[PDB]
Amino acid sequence: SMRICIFMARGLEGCGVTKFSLEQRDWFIKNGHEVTLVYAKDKSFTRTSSHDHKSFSIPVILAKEYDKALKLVNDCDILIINSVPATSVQEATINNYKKLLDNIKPSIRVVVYQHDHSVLSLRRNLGLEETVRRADVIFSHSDNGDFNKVLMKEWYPETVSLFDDIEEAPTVYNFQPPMDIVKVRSTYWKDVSEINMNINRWIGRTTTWKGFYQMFDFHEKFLKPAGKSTVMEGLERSPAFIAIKEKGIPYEYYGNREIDKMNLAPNQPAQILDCYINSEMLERMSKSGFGYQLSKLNQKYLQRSLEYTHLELGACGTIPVFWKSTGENLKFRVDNTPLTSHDSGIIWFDENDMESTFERIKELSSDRALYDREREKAYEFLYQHQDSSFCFKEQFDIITK
Ligand SMILES: O=c1ccn([C@@H]2O[C@H](COP(=O)(O)OP(=O)(O)O)[C@@H](O)[C@H]2O)c(=O)[nH]1
Ligand SMILES: [Cl-]
Repeated sequence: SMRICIFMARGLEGCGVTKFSLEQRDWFIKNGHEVTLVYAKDKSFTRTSSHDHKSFSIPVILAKEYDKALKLVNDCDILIINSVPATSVQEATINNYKKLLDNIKPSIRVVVYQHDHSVLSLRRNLGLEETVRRADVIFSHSDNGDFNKVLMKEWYPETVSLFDDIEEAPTVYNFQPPMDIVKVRSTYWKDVSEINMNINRWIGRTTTWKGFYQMFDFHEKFLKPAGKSTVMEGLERSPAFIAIKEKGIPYEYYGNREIDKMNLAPNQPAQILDCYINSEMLERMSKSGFGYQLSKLNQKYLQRSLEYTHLELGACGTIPVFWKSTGENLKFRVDNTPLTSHDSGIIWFDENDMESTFERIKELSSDRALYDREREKAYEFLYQHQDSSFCFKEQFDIITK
């Protein structure tokens, strides 16, 4: 048994990094290790309450509580850094973060996980290079991602000066963001009779690669005309969101305090929720006929990692509807074959044949027995692919190598 310190130096954002950090903590504790979850409070975020953590998470102001921060990070055997300060923090924040890295006990094994994809996101970081150089173990979502192919080669140039050193780049291991899929099912799974087959619920946030435009399109072309309802949760307001109205796309927007105002009846525009509490969404999703996760990252960013919203759909008992090309570009953890090559119960949304996609949805909607068989397959498939029991063990073995 060891002491683990999970550190989110960017702060607790409430999305995938936070989710990963919490699932990571759960796995370590479940496996007999001691864990402290620490996050920089210097920068605040909108979804800090999306996940349950307040009863154990340890906030620290890097710019003003360096001593506190240092004592925390040096009180472990393994330090896991899941995020670094954002480009908008004050000098004291980033300066003290860099000082932390330099003063971490040399004997402590520092593990760095790069949870983001595009360079756009990656460059919005401060001190990532210094973090990578101190790391004893580095993880990324793809061998061909921007982190591996752009930043790493930039920090470790394949062409040195003259009086410097060649310094080979450190090894970067692939990883999948795990979730205790069994735990979610044991808490939210509903009997098929409790599910409203006419509800189509998309979950994510306002970033175009999450595929929200495709959901609006699918609602307009097939779901709305068929008398079905569409709900989209997690779309925060921002310049990207403003583009929706500018394009003339109809929708009704709500906050949690007005969720009871959502019109879930036929012939309505997409109903949008600005932000969601994870547990509340899982409850709503478990009673929804079909869940949608239409992320469409470029192939370079895809290896084996599905996202948490992908896993949540299968885990809570709805029928998962995923972006076809993503399934084609991802490989099954078990045998390394495309996710689409399996009879998984997952409906692979095809933008080039949405008619076929909706036909399958109507088929499952009309036969509760079939519906049940299909989601049991999806649950098992996703469990085999990315449950914490498998993935965190794989990562633990790599970390302790
Ligand atoms: O308003 C929101 C938006 C997202 N999430 C959760 O935050 C995580 C997001 O991780 P994912 O890997 O799906 O994508 P990311 O946000 O990290 O790119 C998932 O557990 C979502 O259910 C949430 O609880 N509330
Ligand atoms: Cl996050």
